[PDB]
Amino acid sequence: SENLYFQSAAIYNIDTSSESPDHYLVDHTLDGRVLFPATGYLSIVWKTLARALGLGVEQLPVVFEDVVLHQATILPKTGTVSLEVRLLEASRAFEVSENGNLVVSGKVYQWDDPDPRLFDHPESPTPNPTEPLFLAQAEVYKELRLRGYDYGPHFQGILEASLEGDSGRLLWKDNWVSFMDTMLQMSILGSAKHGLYLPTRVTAIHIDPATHRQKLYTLQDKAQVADVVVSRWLRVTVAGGVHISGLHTESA
Amino acid sequence: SENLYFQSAAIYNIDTSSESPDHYLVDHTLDGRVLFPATGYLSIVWKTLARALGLGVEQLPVVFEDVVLHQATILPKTGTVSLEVRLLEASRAFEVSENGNLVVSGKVYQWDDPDPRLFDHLFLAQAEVYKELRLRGYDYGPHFQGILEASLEGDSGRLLWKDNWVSFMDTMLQMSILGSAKHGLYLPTRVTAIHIDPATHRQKLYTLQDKAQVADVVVSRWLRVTVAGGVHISGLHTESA
Repeated sequence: SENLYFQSAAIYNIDTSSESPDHYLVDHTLDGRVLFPATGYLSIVWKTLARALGLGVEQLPVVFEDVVLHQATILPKTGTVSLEVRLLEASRAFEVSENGNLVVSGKVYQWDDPDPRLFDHPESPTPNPTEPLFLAQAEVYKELRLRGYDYGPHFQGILEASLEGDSGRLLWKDNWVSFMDTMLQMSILGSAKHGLYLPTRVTAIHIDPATHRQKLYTLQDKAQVADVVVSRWLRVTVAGGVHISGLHTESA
Repeated sequence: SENLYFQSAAIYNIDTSSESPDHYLVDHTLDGRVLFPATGYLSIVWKTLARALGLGVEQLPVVFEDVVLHQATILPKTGTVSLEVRLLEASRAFEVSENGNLVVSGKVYQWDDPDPRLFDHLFLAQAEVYKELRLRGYDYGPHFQGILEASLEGDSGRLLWKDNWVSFMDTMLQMSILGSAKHGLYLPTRVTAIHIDPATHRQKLYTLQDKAQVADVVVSRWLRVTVAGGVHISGLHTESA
């Protein structure tokens, strides 16, 4: 036999029913299907590394590298989806599978020397050359809906965004999956491509929970928010303590 | 989400083509089908524990307890199968799955200070043994024809050792089947305990004039125990199918 060994593994049984803590996932609909979000895979891999290290995720700065999404995961209206995460033996590589089929691959590891400066927002050489006209929340999600990205309330975290989709303000509700998804939504917002494009690859993602808590601010209505910047030129989306580099999307 | 954690896992990608070291598995056919043997699950679970302990199986005396076989694994025409073993976190429990479906559960653990005393104990020739088994629906090809001789009542005999734990232990299950009063086609669904001690096994093996290595096997209905070499099987339960 060809034998493959894993230093640790975990299984996450996902239930989208009304009373489930994962009910929020029903608000992530793309081309009329409820898709488990790419950032949900990041969350369960992060939780698996945290378990292997004996840490809480909120105390675990983490790096993902060379993430590849091999297929989409449909969440049915009724039943449960079981996603398995495996950490490869003597390696930083990980796999996510469903019913044995590979869904995600990549490398994941504890970030030993978190650099708060990584989360500084990138700056152009000169200010904005055309006058920026901010779009409100409902306008943002209209535009997204028209192109096939149907986000219900739990995934509507973009409160405002620039006309070019290069800056905005994201809600924080102590949910890493939806926060990080709204960073990907911002990356999509300013794209000129037509139709539904879904993430297939991400070169690197850095998360530092301490820097995140510092970068959050509170609005007069007590909502917590973080500012987001997208540089398509630099292949970078940054918000709070999350830095996403080299997002690639493909027609779906 | 409900989260389940595992201290270790391993995936065994099995190919039964003639080029593969696992070709021998094509000789374990039941009711016309190539069935992955229950003792093959024991083998891959043992190998997974050995990996976690930094040991080879030959240095790992091992106990299985409360084994439950939830379904049979019939190999496809492709002749391939992928079996995953998970060791549960902070526990002796294990799972074997195929395509996410649970195939085997139970407990497995390193046997500290094995006690060799556990293994202390007209005929039917090999061809007659396998004629009888075939009449009941058990089709064993040459790699699984390890019963050399058996008692007329099927409660004692000699088993060949071909440096194959899977086929050796399968022939112990075969002896259990041979002497049963029920002659239908039954597959294992539960085993209360299996002890394996490679050291006692090497001591129990003996060589015949032709240089073949063998071990004596005993089946005790009173005790529901089958013992051979350094393997002790207790509480084998089989059901029809």
